[PDB]
Amino acid sequence: MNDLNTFVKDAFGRPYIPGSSLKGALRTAILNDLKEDTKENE
RNA sequence: ACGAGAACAUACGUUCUUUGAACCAAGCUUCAACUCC
Repeated sequence: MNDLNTFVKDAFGRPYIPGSSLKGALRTAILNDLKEDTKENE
């Protein structure tokens, strides 16, 4: 009923999506093939 | 009752003049605020 979480805001308080989240999502998308895509990716 | 007796190797004189510890060099790289009740 409570304990609400919060969308990411800047210091101006407008919501936005950080580019790192989309990059991590796309990293999970690209790593479908080559699951052992290693620590030292290029 | 000495090749002897006296007799300062002494006086003046800047280790000084000229000179960039400089030059080139991204605190950066890969990184989901997420997971399970």
